[PDB]
Amino acid sequence: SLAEIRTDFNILYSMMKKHEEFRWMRLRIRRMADAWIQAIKSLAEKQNLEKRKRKKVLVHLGLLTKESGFELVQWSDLITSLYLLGHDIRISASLAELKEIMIVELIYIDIVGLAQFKKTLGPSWVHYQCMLRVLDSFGTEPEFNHANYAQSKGHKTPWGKWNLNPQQFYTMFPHTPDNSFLGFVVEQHLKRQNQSLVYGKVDSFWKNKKIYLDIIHTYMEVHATVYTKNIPSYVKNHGILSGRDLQFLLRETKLFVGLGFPYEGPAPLEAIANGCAFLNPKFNPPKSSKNTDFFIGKPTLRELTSQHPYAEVFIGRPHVWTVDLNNQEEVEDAVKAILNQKIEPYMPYEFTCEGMLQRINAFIEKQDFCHGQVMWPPLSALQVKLAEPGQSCKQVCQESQLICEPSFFQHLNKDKDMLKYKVTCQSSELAKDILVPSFDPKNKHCVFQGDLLLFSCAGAHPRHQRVCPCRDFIKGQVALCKDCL
Ligand SMILES: CC(=O)N[C@H]1[C@H](O[C@@H]2[C@@H](OC[C@H]3O[C@@H](O)[C@@H](O)[C@@H](O)[C@@H]3O)O[C@H](CS)[C@@H](O)[C@@H]2O)O[C@H](CO)[C@@H](O)[C@@H]1O
Repeated sequence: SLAEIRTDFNILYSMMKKHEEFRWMRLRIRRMADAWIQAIKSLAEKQNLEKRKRKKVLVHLGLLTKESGFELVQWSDLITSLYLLGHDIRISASLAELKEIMIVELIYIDIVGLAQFKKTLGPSWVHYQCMLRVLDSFGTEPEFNHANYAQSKGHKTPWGKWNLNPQQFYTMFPHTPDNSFLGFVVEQHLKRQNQSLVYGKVDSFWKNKKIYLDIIHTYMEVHATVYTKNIPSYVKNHGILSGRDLQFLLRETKLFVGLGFPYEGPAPLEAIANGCAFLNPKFNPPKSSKNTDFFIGKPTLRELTSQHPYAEVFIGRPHVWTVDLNNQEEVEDAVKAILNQKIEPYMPYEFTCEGMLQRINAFIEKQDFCHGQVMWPPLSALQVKLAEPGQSCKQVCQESQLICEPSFFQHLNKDKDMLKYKVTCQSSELAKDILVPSFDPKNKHCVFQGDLLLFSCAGAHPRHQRVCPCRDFIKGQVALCKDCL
């Protein structure tokens, strides 16, 4: 009944072949087989992976059911990680298989599949909800997760209102510390020219970018991989390329040119992994559900400061140049600096096979939401910081090379507890608000949280200071504190 790491993928191929939609993921795993097997072996050498309980795991892809009416790289890398860790995976892609499978101990599912889960099981779905790990690309902030609080704000979300522990939501990039960062692996299939490659397979992505692209064209060739109105005539199109052929072109390319869309994708990381610089359009104002139709109705008010905020903040220069495209002299300076500077290929640790294996194994072994409030990460990692007015708990932790840990909020929510962190409450009141525990420096006063489901890393107090729980993290592995293994 103990998990045994796997080093042969034959059983995984037979599992994935039962679903036609995984055809190209089976091809991707076969390419990445050696990288996966070397990573699981390396993880078993660096950490004690013995005596782990074998878990029966449901993986329900709601987006693949025909009832949804409706991405897959994350699912495959999650399934592969579970498989290599030795767990018992039951893949579901319809209401029928979901009914049959529903002895289960972990449920990976998307929000669309979650509504199918609630309907298939009826009221006893809440009996299982602490086992849910909800793949939610753009993240869910507590303001939208708390159904009654969402109504009080007027939030119209088809995606929120689920009243889960917000750490049960698993995001595509570490942009929402209220959630868990699941991510994926950037596949690496493997002389550089004065040429750029535009990020964008759709011609409509190129509208209005002529002035922008003309600046780059002054210094480099402009290449593309497009399916042609908005494409300048000087663009050297390559057509659609296999992933392997795309990476050879990336090794030939100095600059990967972002157009502003799509947001938060894997392609910039794959460019950087092959020695490309990424020109990352900066957004003023930042784009969110409040001002961008692409984000309308998302269960979050997160603001994207650029096309790829992860690349902007967690990678940065010299690999990522975040520039407002209207600042033509700044764009000229960036393209020119990238022209002579030699950058070496860079891949963040958390987006490698071993990084994800370590991350997902820690989540499986340490994340427990079935006994009320949480005890992992350990309290030892708690580093308290006070955010300034207009600053969120996410920001005050990030600026100090830490990250907000929502499970620590419970330890900063009363008078006596605040003494340990050098904040003296002459007087205290309680509020049900995502912005508390708030501190009042100009006047003694503390406001504590009256609804524990409203603990929120996101959100900035407009007048007061926020008491913010931060934690360290293993370098290149934002999801794990140093003592979290
Ligand atoms: C795969 C993925 O990223 N899913 C996230 C989802 O992303 C949106 C989703 O929209 C699908 C479908 O949704 C219906 O409600 C209608 O609005 C349809 O018009 C729409 O096509 O998937 C597409 C990619 S196919 C993506 O572009 C959408 O943004 O968003 C939710 C909420 O943030 C997230 O939880 C899912 O993980």
